[PDB]
Order: sequence, then C-alpha cells, then structure tokens
Amino acid sequence: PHEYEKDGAKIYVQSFATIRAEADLARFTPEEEVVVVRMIHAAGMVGLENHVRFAPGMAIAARAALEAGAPILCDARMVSEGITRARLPAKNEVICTLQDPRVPALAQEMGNTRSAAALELWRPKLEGAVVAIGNAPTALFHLLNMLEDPACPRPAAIIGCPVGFIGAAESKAALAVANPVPWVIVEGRLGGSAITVAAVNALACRKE
Amino acid sequence: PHEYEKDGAKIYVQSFATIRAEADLARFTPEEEVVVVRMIHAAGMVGLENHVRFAPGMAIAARAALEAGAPILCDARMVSEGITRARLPAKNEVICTLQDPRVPALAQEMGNTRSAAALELWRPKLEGAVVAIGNAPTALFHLLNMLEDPACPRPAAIIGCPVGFIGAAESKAALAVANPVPWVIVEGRLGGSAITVAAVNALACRKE
Ligand SMILES: C[C@H]1C2=N[C@H]([C@H](CC(=O)O)[C@@]2(C)CCC(=O)O)[C@]2(C)N/C(=C\C3=NC(=C\C4=NC1=C(CCC(=O)O)C4(C)C)/[C@@H](CCC(=O)O)[C@]3(C)CC(=O)O)[C@@H](CCC(=O)O)[C@]2(C)CC(=O)O
Ligand SMILES: C[C@H]1C2=N[C@H]([C@H](CC(=O)O)[C@@]2(C)CCC(=O)O)[C@]2(C)N/C(=C\C3=NC(=C\C4=NC1=C(CCC(=O)O)C4(C)C)/[C@@H](CCC(=O)O)[C@]3(C)CC(=O)O)[C@@H](CCC(=O)O)[C@]2(C)CC(=O)O
Repeated sequence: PHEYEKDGAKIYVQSFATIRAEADLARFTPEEEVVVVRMIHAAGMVGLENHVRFAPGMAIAARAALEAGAPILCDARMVSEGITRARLPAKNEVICTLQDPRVPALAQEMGNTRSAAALELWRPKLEGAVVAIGNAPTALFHLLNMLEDPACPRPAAIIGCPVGFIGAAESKAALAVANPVPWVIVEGRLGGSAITVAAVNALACRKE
Repeated sequence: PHEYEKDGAKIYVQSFATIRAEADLARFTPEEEVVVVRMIHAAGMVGLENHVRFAPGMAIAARAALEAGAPILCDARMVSEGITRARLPAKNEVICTLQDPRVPALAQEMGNTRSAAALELWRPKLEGAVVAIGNAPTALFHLLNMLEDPACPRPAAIIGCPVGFIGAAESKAALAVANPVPWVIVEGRLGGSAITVAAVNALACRKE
C-alpha cells in the first residue's frame, strides 16, 4: 500500500515550517505574519505574500472584534462553511445571506448581482462585524458604496479578498484607497474563499 | 460612488474570454479545455494550466457519469457547498461525510486523519460516483489504498486536486501513476476547494 503521513496535527506544523523557511515575510508585524502564513498554507503558494497588504493595526483590531463576539459576515457559502467553529473564541455567528429567498428579486430590483444584493441583509449585523469577502468583487464594491452613507452600520474589519479577472483587483485597490475601516487584501487577481477563510481562522484563535 | 460592472452573466463571459486570450490551452481536447478554463477562473491564475493533467477520456467519462445521475463525493464542506445545484444535470446528490459524528472515533481507531476516515462512509455511494477531493492529501492517499482491494466499490472518476505543502503533490502524482479510474489532477502544491468545485461545475453542465 501507499505510505504517507497520517498525523494531521504534525502535517499542520510541518506545512507552517516549510512556509516560514521559503516565504518573504519580514515586512509583516508578528500579528500580520501569522495571518499571511495561514493564507499561504490555504493557497499552496509561497509567493502569495508579495500580494498581501494590511491597513496598520487591522490584524490586532479584527482579533479583538472576534474575541468580543463579533459576527463574521461572508459573501459566499464556501467562506461561511470553511470557517472552523472550534477555533471561534466567543460563539461567533457565521452568516451568509446569499441564499436568502428574497435575494434574486432584490438583485433584479437593484440591477446588481445576487452577491452584492445579499449584503443589504447584513445591515442588522454589520456594526462591529468582521466582513469576509472571498468571492465577489461586486460585493466588495457594493459594500464600499454602502459605507459612503454615514447612516450605514460600520464593520470592525474587512477581509477583502475576492478573486478574479474582472473587477477583483480594482475592488481591492479601491478598498485600500477608501480605507473605510481596517482592512486586508490580496492585491491583483489572486484571492478566493480558501485564502479568506484562512485569514478568519488565523485571527479567531491565538494557537496556529 | 464607485462605478463597476454589475451584470454577473457578462462578468462570466468577460472572465472566460480574458483567460482564453492569455492561457496556454492548445494541448487540451475540447472537453478538457472547458474544465481547465473554469479551474483558471476559480483560481484567478493564468499559469495554473501548466499544472493540469487528465487521464485520456476522463472529462468525457465524468460528464457522462454526472448525466447518468452519479453522486458527487466531497472531502470537505467547502467543496460540497460550492457545487452549483442549478448546474446539476440529474438531481445528483452532493455528499460530504466529514462531519458525521462517527468520524472522530473512527479516525482515532484507524490512526488516520478525520478527512481520510470519513471516506469509509463513502462505500455505499462510491460505485460510479464522481469523487471531488480538493483539500486533503490523506483522503486521496487513503482512497488509493481502498481501491487496491478488488472488493471496494469503484468510482467513475476522481478529481484529485488537494492543495498543500505536505503530501499534496505526492498524493496526486501517486493517483496518476496508479490510474485506478479516470482522473484529473493539478500537479504540485496548487489545488484546493475552488479549483475542485470549478471542475465539477464545468463537467456538470454543457453551458459555460
Ligand atoms: C463570475 C462571478 C460570479 N460568480 C457567481 C456570481 C453570481 C451572482 O452573484 O449574481 C457571479 C456571476 C458575480 C459575482 C461578482 O462578479 O461579484 C457566484 C458568486 N460564484 C460561485 C461559485 C464560484 N465562483 C468562483 C469565482 C468567481 N465567480 C465570479 C467571479 C468574478 C470575477 C471573474 O469572473 O473573473 C469569480 C470571483 C472569479 C469560484 C469560487 C472562488 C473561491 O471560492 O475561491 C466558483 C466555485 C467557480 C465556479 O462557478 O465553478 C457561486 C457561489 C455560491 C455560494 O457560495 O453560495 C455564485 C453565487 C454562483 C452560483 O452558483 O449561484
Ligand atoms: C493541515 C491539513 C488539514 N486540514 C484539516 C485536516 C483535519 C483532519 O482531516 O484531521 C488536516 C489536519 C489533515 C488533512 C490532510 O493533510 O489530509 C481540514 C481538512 N482543513 C480544513 C480547512 C482548511 N484546510 C486548508 C488547507 C489544508 N489543510 C491541510 C492541508 C494539508 C497539507 C498542508 O498542510 O500543507 C491543506 C490541504 C493545505 C484550507 C482550505 C483549502 C481549500 O479549500 O482550498 C483551510 C480553510 C485552511 C485553514 O485551516 O484555515 C477543515 C475542513 C472542514 C470541512 O470542510 O468540513 C479541516 C477538516 C479542519 C477543521 O476545521 O476541522
């Protein structure tokens, strides 16, 4: 039979050590470095770190919000379903409104995507939330427009990591320029649900 | 306010056209090419195609199995939750046994990961199934060992795309060498749930 390593806790340790031995992580603060390592781990890609950008203090602020019980608002089910419940510090609610039955008609009325329209349903949980956008550039652009209104509830942090060829790089560059609340992005086309989930999981628990 | 493209159907078309204009896709058959384009789209990474390998006839065989009602067996919830139900041709069941309450003790008894142990519960649905492994190298290695027993039910196809630094590249290279059933892999460290889901979604429906 095929022989292979079967100890999961050991595989995690070995993966993180391989990443730290290869990656270019010097510019990151200790709180940022742990997040970047987990993102590289999720992507299977040393080199991803050259694209990661944080607002100063974001990693400290997002961990404090999660420890205070902040909900995590997710643009897609792959993100909400990926968050490790066992790593959550304060029984944090993990929400995704994409599949709400009111979303298809609301998107039609708004002239926007279902991913963006679903963010309107985040309003009651948005104040102090940790936002996790790993898919949809239109959700990130729409959130920036929602936050231009002073009446809109404001999240504690935004993990803005949508992936893609159309609008993704622009949505993340616009988030960093707008600086609405503390943020982290993967500049360019890279991103996605796995990288976004890894950022949430890294910030949720102090143990790698 | 920020201006951006809001037509989702249009964004998909533009994304696929950008990928076809940049990517090195000549070696793929027409059935394989559509799968590779969707995988690049999910990853946000032209260049991913240099790592993709298919067994001859896999893309045709996997689409035929899905059209015949084959279940899709997934190593992780990010994979099962990512599959687009609307693209499924024959009310295909999408299964993930990772969270079954019997898995933690079975993994302890087997001396293996929860991801690998959960595959034992796939046995009743495995004959003719489409396997979608996007996370766990130990699930892919364990499946290869299960299939060395002639009594084991055999899937119609394996999408073997686990990501990672430890065991991932080896598990996928071992799947291609063993050639148990038709397969597709992303050679090396790259892979993951998004790429795996994109392969399933591409094979499920004839419309991109
Ligand atoms: C094409 C655009 C859009 N994708 C639709 C969305 C549907 C909608 O919201 O109306 C629309 C049409 C619009 C989203 C938007 O552009 O903001 C949505 C979000 N994608 C989903 C799955 C997939 N998307 C991926 C990447 C991208 N997709 C899009 C991109 C935009 C840029 C581009 O095309 O290059 C990028 C981001 C690349 C892969 C996942 C990536 C990951 O997890 O890492 C995967 C798996 C690829 C695949 O389709 O096979 C469903 C997520 C459902 C959920 O989680 O609840 C979805 C709601 C469609 C559906 O099934 O109904
Ligand atoms: C470290 C190893 C393992 N990961 C555990 C698994 C737990 C277990 O099965 O016992 C164990 C410990 C073992 C799996 C194995 O190696 O086969 C499992 C599968 N990972 C999960 C999430 C994550 N994994 C990722 C990648 C990898 N992880 C591992 C790798 C192995 C190689 C390496 O480390 O480089 C790679 C594959 C890189 C990212 C997702 C990647 C994606 O979707 O694209 C993300 C999000 C990273 C993160 O942890 O933040 C849960 C999936 C749960 C589910 O879907 O139901 C999990 C069951 C743990 C949990 O939360 O209980």
